[PDB]
Amino acid sequence: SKDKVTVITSPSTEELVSLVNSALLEEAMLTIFARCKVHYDGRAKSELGSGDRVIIVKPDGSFLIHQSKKREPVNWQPPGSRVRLELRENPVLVSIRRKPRETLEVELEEVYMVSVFRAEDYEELALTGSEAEMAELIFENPEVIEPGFKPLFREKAIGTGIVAVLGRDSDGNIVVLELKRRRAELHAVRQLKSYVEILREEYGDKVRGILVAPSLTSGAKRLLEKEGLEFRKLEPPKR
Amino acid sequence: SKDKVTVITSPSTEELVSLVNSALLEEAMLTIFARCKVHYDGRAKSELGSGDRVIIVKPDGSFLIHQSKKREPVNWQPPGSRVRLELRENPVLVSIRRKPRETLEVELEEVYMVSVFRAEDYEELALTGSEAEMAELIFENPEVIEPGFKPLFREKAIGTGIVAVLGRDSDGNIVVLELKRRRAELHAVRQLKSYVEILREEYGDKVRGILVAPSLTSGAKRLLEKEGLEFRKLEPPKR
DNA sequence: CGCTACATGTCGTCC
DNA sequence: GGACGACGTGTAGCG
Ligand SMILES: [Mg+2]
Ligand SMILES: [Mg+2]
Repeated sequence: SKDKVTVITSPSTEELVSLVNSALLEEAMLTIFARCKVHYDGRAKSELGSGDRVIIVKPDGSFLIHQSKKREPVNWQPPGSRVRLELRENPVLVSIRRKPRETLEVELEEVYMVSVFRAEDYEELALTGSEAEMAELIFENPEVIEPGFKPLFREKAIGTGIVAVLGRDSDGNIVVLELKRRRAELHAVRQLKSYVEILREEYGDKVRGILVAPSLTSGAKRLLEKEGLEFRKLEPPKR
Repeated sequence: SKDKVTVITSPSTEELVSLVNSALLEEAMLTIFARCKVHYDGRAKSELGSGDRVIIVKPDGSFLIHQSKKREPVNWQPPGSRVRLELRENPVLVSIRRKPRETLEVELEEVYMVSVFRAEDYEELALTGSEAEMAELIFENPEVIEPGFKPLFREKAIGTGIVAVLGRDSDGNIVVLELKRRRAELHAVRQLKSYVEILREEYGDKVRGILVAPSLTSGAKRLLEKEGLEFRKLEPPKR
């Protein structure tokens, strides 16, 4: 219980209980390979029949159950959940959330492996190429939109909704920008169109809105044009 | 190598290589506990400094790096990535993706554990309480909306966008339904408003929009009412 | 394929 | 905690 890893293949019940309870107490990552059934009831409800999966319980209460395919866990519980090991006909991992109230139950039919990983990580992800950096680029360099553009507000609450960037053009009109870091879609335009209408109701048909994205879908283009909105091609920047 | 699980702690390089290789060849699950750095370049770009993480490679190319917090992996590749282990100053897990071009590099500074899990699973998640089931309820029992409501289409592409349920009321108006399995937000009302307008272009004032959800956010109700759109409380059914 | 919209979305960020 | 919208979103499902 100093070693980063403690692992037992084909553990007995006592061994399982010992390692599971150590993981929670030491606040380390618990990892288990097991044949299991999963029961979930919560926001939604689901059953998963008997099969082999990887189970992870993070010290912050995150609970993940992974099949041999996809990116997503087949079942999970978010940070803050409370997990208890519980003995029955078979051992059962039980994770509870109260807000909203959700129960995840993992019945462990055969545990092939259980492990405790006392992980030491002080580092945080450093990410670039986001929408937030698109905004920064525009405020530092407003001409990537158009000559004379004057960015004024970032994330301005208008009446209903929140606008990515609000500014004025060389004609003095109010300008709404809707930024997308990737190819913009129908819902991008609906967002932009929604902000613009609300603002037009105040400042007149004067108000411009501009979709700022590396590209558009066919449908985005269509709706953008039918509503008299504009498109400025812009790539999300990378430090 | 007929055991369901193979585990090596503090492996040698050749031990590391052997198990990774075997994992990929056997369509097994690879799990690694390691101190590592992560370099990602793709749709966006990111850097993660030295820290302990759980690393998972699924047979379908899904690649997950997990820290001891949250529910999301800090770095990943989705199914379809091709992974390989390169011997550099340290071993490096690579994982290239095509369309779009993405590379994920995991530098293994110290591998505390490597494991091969030959997982056997034929079962698919059975979930209830979804939006699809709201839809099915509404076709089985249209009076949950209102009497004389006749549903016609589900997931119907109109010109721009795809409508959840489309039908008529007993007064001969066209009805758009927008469904949400959870509390409805501004996004939903924007969808609904958008569909109603497009439909009004063909059929004129004879279109009704209805938001169907268990409840609304403040802004949603604000926008709903402003636009003369309706609301019917409905909870997603659980079998 | 490209487009669209759901999701037990999750997560940040303001209030 | 509710509201609001981003995310390297993932993922289905249909043209
Ligand atoms: Mg926005
Ligand atoms: Mg919809």
